[PDB]
Amino acid sequence: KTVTVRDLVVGEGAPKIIVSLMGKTITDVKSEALAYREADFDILEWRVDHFANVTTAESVLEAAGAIREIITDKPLLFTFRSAKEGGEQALTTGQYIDLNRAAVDSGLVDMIDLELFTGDDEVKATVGYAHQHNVAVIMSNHDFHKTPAAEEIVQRLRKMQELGADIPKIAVMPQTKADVLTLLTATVEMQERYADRPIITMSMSKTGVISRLAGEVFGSAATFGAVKKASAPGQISVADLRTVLTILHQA
Amino acid sequence: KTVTVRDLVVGEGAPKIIVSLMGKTITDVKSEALAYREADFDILEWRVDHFANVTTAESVLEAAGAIREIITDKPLLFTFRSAKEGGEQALTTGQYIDLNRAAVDSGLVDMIDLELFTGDDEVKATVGYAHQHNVAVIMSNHDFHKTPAAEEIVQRLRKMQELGADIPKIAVMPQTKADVLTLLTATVEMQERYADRPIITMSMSKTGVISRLAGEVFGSAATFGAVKKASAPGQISVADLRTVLTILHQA
Ligand SMILES: O=C(O)[C@]1(O)C[C@@H](O)[C@@H](O)[C@H](O)C1
Ligand SMILES: O=C(O)[C@]1(O)C[C@@H](O)[C@@H](O)[C@H](O)C1
Ligand code: NI
Ligand code: NI
Ligand code: NI
Ligand code: NI
Ligand code: NI
Ligand code: NI
Repeated sequence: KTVTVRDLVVGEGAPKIIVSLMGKTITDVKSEALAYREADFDILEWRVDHFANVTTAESVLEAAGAIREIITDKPLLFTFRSAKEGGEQALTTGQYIDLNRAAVDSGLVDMIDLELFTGDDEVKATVGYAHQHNVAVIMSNHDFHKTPAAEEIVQRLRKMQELGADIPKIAVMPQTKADVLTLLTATVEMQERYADRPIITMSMSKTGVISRLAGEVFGSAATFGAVKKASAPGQISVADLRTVLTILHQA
Repeated sequence: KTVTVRDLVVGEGAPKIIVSLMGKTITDVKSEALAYREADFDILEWRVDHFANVTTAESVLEAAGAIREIITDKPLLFTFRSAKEGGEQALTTGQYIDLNRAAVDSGLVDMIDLELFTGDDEVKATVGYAHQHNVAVIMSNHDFHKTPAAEEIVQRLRKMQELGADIPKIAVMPQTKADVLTLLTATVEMQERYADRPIITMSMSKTGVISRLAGEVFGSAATFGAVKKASAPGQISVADLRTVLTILHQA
């Protein structure tokens, strides 16, 4: 039903706020962590794919340690988003799995993101590896250009559950207003008929913004907001996001 | 596809906020108007079915006059919601039509609400009469038991346009979460396929609250908020409503 990471219970109450941190170097990461330190969010996602030379595990881990030193009371989600799913760089399957297992081993991260389309064998063994070390797994899938049919969105979320994800996650891009409703339809069907754990769903862009606010009623356990003044289309600031989620929760 | 009521342009920018004033006597009506001066909304709906002496035209017009003396800078919408459609009192078709014609004649109201299923002939004649006096017509339909199929909702909104409504309006009750999406789908399809003027849609109760907040993206031009108490299930406090509409508008 719920997933507890530290003191945070995902799948209960108002949806949780995730913010993404991007830095190319340890200095960039430190600067961002310091700017994020006082902001009101629940989970810090480190977008590792923006970091240079990720194949040097030690550099990555030094940066993870730096984040933990600065942001000490928020769960840390380690996410290498591959270029094929909108990320900044690509790694071989072996390198990607090695990177994630190194994060797990470090004891510095509370959760890792694993992409559904990495491959069943590798994904499932790494979920097992993360669990042995008390690290939670968000399994993810993204389509930055379009919205698949509701039935296919549900299928992907169900597959993530079958592969052992603690929290299935899907983000899709609407081309029309109807696509936003398609994503919400999939969220409702999944949460009502198949889900046995928290799920995260979102429809990107300004058009899909309602998907970031309607999680409590339709079934999304978390959403993403921005800390920076200058954000992107559909990225509500964390203070405003907290304001709206609280209004809906207390209504 | 816009309607101008005083300086307010409905169908443009963020959705407009309507609040309902409910008072039994002229004394209650004046007291509520005073309180409502301290709320932030765009259109004042007077729910005439809450008024006790509705069959005495002179009392009704005195009450309307009192509202106008207190709330001078907001368009006034005259609405007798029939018991049949979720209101507080029932009237014969003739009494209902004459009440609205009396409101039109007074020169005190900017808009009247006419229920779609009152009867085609009566509705068409009353719309013509309103227009002769430069009074706008919100044509309405309510289902407090269920959410008809999306196509039926669309056909009712289309019919309202055919009968000459300035702003078609429909409120339905969800029995499930998917029903909320059905209402939003009908809003989009009406907007895409047939709307040549603003429309107002809402899924009632707490379950449908998101429908009252997402009008800018899906096509609803106005939304109802509560000042002290709700005039229908699902309305949230007017200050919180404006806050959410603004955050979404800037997203
Ligand atoms: O990383 C994702 O899954 C995001 O959905 C990508 C993009 O949509 C951002 O605007 C979101 O804040 C987060
Ligand atoms: O907000 C609603 O659901 C309403 O039912 C909408 C409209 O019918 C108004 O006349 C009511 O006072 C409230
Ligand atoms: Ni609470
Ligand atoms: Ni170990
Ligand atoms: Ni396990
Ligand atoms: Ni593509
Ligand atoms: Ni604006
Ligand atoms: Ni006249």
